[PDB]
Amino acid sequence: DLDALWERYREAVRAGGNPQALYQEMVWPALLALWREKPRVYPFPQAFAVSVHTLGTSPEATALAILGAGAERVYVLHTPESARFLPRLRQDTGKDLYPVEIGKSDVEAIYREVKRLLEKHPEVPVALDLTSGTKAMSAGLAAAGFFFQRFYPKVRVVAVDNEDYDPELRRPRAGTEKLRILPNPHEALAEVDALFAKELYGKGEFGQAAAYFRGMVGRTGNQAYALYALLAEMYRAWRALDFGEALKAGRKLLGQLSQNVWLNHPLNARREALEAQVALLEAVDRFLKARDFALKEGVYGLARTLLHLAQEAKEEAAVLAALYAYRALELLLQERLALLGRRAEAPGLSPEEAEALRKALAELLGVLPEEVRLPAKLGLLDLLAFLRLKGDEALGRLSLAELRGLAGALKGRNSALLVHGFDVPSPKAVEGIARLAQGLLQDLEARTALGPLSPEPVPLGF
Amino acid sequence: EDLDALWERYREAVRAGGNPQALYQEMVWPALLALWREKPRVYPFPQAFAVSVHTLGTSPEATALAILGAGAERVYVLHTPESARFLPRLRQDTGKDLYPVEIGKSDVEAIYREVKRLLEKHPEVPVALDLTSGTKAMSAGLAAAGFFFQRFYPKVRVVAVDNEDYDPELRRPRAGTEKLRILPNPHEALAEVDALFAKELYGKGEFGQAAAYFRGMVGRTGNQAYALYALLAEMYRAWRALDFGEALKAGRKLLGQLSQNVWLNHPLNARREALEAQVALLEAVDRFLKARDFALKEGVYGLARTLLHLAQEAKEEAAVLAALYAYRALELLLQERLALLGRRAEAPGLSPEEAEALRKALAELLGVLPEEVRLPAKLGLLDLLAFLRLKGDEALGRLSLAELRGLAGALKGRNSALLVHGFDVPSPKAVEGIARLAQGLLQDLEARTALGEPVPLGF
RNA sequence: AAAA
Repeated sequence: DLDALWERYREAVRAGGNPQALYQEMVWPALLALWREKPRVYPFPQAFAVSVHTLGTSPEATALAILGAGAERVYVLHTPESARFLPRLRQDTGKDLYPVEIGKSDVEAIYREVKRLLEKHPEVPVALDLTSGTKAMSAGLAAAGFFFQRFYPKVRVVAVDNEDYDPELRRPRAGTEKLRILPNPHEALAEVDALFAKELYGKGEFGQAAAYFRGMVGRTGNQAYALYALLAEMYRAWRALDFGEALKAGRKLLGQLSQNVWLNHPLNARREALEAQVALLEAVDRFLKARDFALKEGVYGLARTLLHLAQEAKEEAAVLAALYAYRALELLLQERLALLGRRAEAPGLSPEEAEALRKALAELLGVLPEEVRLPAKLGLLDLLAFLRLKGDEALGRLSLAELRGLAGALKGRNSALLVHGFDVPSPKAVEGIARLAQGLLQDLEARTALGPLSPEPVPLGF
Repeated sequence: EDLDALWERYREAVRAGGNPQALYQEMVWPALLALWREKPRVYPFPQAFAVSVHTLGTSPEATALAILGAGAERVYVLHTPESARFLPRLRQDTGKDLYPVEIGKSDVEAIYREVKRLLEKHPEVPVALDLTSGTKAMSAGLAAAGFFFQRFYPKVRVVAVDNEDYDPELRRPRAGTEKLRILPNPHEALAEVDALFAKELYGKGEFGQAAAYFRGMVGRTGNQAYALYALLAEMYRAWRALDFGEALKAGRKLLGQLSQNVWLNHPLNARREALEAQVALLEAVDRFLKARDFALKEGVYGLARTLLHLAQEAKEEAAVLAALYAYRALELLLQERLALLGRRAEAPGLSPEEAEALRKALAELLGVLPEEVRLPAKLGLLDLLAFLRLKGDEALGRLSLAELRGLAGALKGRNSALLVHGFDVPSPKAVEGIARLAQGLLQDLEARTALGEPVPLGF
């Protein structure tokens, strides 16, 4: 019917008939008629409120799309070059077209126009037709369409497909055009969203990367992102000093990674590190639960965690960095005190010891010994001077100048912004506290079943 | 060269009955191809590509131009069953080995899969995604894939053969006016994703990290709008960092920018009254921290409010942190009620009568006898509270002895408490009692200040 | 290559 008309149109062009105008006179009334009757919309017709169409110099295409989507309000992203075809378009579709002028390659302004129209019509179904117009114009429209259904699920990118295309006439064969709704590539490639999780993980926003991954197991039915979620949850908890949780998640990950099904999960190409880390968490959670400094591995893990936390907060959470480093030094020092028999909270000071400690503290804080009251618990500076006086070897290596600086720092624990007190801690002092804590940490590391490994996270492997 | 002559002759020939496709192939295409073999016309500038990737439709001369212009060593050609035919013509024109991949004429998911693949296998090299030839659905699939993977494969350039004169009747570019053009990535240019992440962090409290995203947003967008945004997140970071001078500096900078002509319509101006208020609070706190004078009720209130809100944020996860913030807020609110009485918690000039009444107060509270109670030199949290109740303090006096009983273990929670002197994540209800007491004292203090949440980002 |  139309196929006969198309064959006779080809014959007509082969007779020297000018193909633009000949097509408009001969074929186009018939094809336009069929579409005004039964718009060919491939995955059945869909109910659209607004359609947005690029317009190029084949307005018949845009006509087909406008009828096919059947929208009420119709926008036409056209170029200065294709503006001249709006009137005929309007007369064909019998629709009032809101025109918008855009460059023929202004991908960017196309895309902004789509974001504008979408926000003008947020809750209603929208057909973004990219049929007519340059590839750049369609790139704008399609980038915006495929990106914005995350936020406007009712927005559908559409095109006028054909099932037969004439390469000499550079037209579809009349009657073989249909309007194909196009799927979003973020349906069957939801897995690619992992890179966002990979990025959220790569900045250390573990809590967020974990929520992202749990979404991934919910979005694309894969359970393998659940293992990533486990790892990220582990790091969030570990950074939070929630070693109980940190371990719960890490153990769950190592159990899953044990299974035959996850033998190939990329996290396995890091298992030696992962295992080490969860063991650290084990060591800490036991030590935290035991509170005895005999568990050198747990003390090491808590000290290394605290010092890691203070290091990464050294510039943008200075008061928090101080908190972390002060607690780390107290830990390492108290472990040193357990080594030499005693425990700082109720050390048994001999009177000779109390006088030795008072003399050291005096000639460290710059007072006469008779000004010195010994507190019942050894606080941080008392512990420092006392371990020094009991011959703790690593602490011996401290010449009285860096010791004086540490004493100055140490009086800022007794009062600070987050302690019962008021002063924001000097970053010089905090770095000195952390340098001494780091030295003790390495001493301790030389002494643990763990050996070395770091809080810093294992690669996702993807 | 004047292939313009040839193009006019080719037009002359078609208008007189000639086949446009064959005639283009014999008159125009040789000459045009000659010129593009000499000097490929790449708009921004030619750029070395490891790999170019071209959708191919029934106009292989387009993908030929695109191949020549991108000059990539390794050339994929996405094609359809219906366009596979032209692969030999393309091979001849480009003199280049091709890596054809067959795809459906509307297989947007597949262009997508293919880009994911080629990019993974060539992750760290410049790759041009040319969407010239083929269907709008084909180019659209390549473009979606490109603009998306560009973030993670930053050497990727989505490119396309533009033309400065398109013969609508020949449905062809006029020969010579074509040019290969790096299309801007709109996702990048607008940094919609960096915004979405920065919004996520900003809402979730990760102010410093949102700030870094905004600062990078400036460079990706060329729009200093996001500089202001960075400043805002900057200030909130410094504020939660408890560095109120840093927060005040940044906030004032921001208010000075939002005062300017350029940023009258900046979306943060939609909440300017808030910002103004908050920056005033910043100054209040900053003045008070500089003076430690508790007549500065607005500074004391702001800093107690800051601590109480940090202890609200952290209680879910930072748990220890949440208690430290709560204790600090309570000790603060308490020192302010105490300063209202002319007394300093730090050294109470308590007369021997007050010492007796405070040992007595703590005895009755804790249930022990008064000489079990040894009064410290600095009034501790519970001691401060019992001394305010001693001294006629109305809000603290309105606390039942059983409430103070249930609270006194919580105010014993200090020390212990992993980040202080022990190993305890103090109980969420332990933190709760402190935080609600502090909330009451905070609201009371808020009344006595003439001043009487981070602000929405506006997107 | 501005309905492949």
